[PDB]
Amino acid sequence: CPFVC
Repeated sequence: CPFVC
């Protein structure tokens, strides 16, 4: 992901 995952 961009944010954490």
